Amino acid sequence: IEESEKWDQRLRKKKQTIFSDYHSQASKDYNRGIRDLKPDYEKYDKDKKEEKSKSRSVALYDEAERLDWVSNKPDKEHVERLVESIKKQDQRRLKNTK
RNA sequence: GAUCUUCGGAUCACUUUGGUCAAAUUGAAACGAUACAGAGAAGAUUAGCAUGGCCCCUGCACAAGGAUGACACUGCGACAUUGAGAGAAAAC
Ligand SMILES: [K+]
Ligand SMILES: [Mg+2]
Ligand SMILES: [Mg+2]
Repeated sequence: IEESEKWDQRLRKKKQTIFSDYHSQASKDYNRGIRDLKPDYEKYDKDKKEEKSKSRSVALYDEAERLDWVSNKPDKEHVERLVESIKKQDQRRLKNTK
């Protein structure tokens, strides 16, 4: 059944994936791009577990009056994958248009 | 110096310099000519009025003229891709 349920997910989206307006196109493009995302590397879990042991005050997930979220400077790999993803999307657009 | 005053002094008047810049090749403009093309509307000849502004010229002009003054008048991708097949690859 599990294989059929996987096919049920396929057919449900296949009839749901088959231009109307910009408002709906926004969400469709966004989650289509999300489908190509590969999250959850070794950075996030270490960040969650390490400074929480010495969390004297405020939480790492607290954002009511946090200040360090202004100065989040990412690493090389993340911005590299960003440029590569945007380049791939541009390639897809230019191969689709003509 | 003039006036008094009494030979102590008092009156009267009191600070310039119009500077596109020191006697003209090298800090007031704008070009002649020769050589090239060489006069708007989808055949041909040709009326014009406009639109745009780091383009102006003549004019006292918010008239009007200067070739309808001249130049300009186009053109592209917030396209989602799936619709499918095939050989591969890694995968139903
Ligand atoms: K004419
Ligand atoms: Mg005129
Ligand atoms: Mg004109």
